[PDB]
Amino acid sequence: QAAQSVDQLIKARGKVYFGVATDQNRLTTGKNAAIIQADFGQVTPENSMKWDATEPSQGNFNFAGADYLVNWAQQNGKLIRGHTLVWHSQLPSWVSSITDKNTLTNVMKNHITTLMTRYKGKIRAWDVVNEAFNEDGSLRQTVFLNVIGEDYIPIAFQTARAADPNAKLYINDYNLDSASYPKTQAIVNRVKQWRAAGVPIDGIGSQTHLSAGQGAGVLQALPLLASAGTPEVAITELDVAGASPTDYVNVVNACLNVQSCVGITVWGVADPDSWRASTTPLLFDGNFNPKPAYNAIVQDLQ
Repeated sequence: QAAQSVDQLIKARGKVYFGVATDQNRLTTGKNAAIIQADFGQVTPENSMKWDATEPSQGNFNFAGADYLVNWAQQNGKLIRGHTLVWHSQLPSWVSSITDKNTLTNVMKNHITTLMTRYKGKIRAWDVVNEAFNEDGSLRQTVFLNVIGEDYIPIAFQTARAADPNAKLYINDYNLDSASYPKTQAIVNRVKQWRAAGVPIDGIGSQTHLSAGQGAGVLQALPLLASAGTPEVAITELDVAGASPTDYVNVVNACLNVQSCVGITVWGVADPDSWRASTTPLLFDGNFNPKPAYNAIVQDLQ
């Protein structure tokens, strides 16, 4: 652990949290738990709340891993973001085999409702729909879009709101990191239109999986995302190839500059455990020591 907590410091600047992705396998090994306890204020399950983990056969739910994380978070005073309800990846074969609209609608609704009700009142925010857009701004042709149609997004959000009205409901995506990129503009336009139609979208989550030097563009992209008029935006899965302080400080400053940006989640603790480990993109190294980018964030926030 670092002696200076980025979560305490971002709270002192008026934000809600600075958090990290984790799960039982991380919490029981190394120094991950100690670092999260000391330095972070929020956790996102890396895998334990995805559809493959939680409903591997229809109506036969498995909550062991998810329960572990929620109970640990509650004992340790950390906020939770639930991740993720509707996504085309990590999706069991029994779901993608369904071709009937009524059947898939009911399965989707039941999956949403069951997960959200189990943890009712304990989850600050849910990524309800993940990675719904193509790069050109059209909607990604997934089993949900093909079988249910465009209405799957409204249905998912309305169902989620009913299941737990305490939670903030997010749409989450990647490559929303440049203001001039078509995906960025498209999600703004579609969210504006959905909310005008009464769909309960409380937040846009921007994953922010960056390459070196891309932090600068977030300074203009995040205000653009905020212009959709959602109550919140958040940086949800931050990592940066090369972990340059310059890129990390720019992303933090982008959130500081945007009033509706509630917080930042970094996508893991230590470099070797990153889903992109070959690019050493996190804030702690393989010996669990804070990297220059961690200290630069601390200095920026103080």
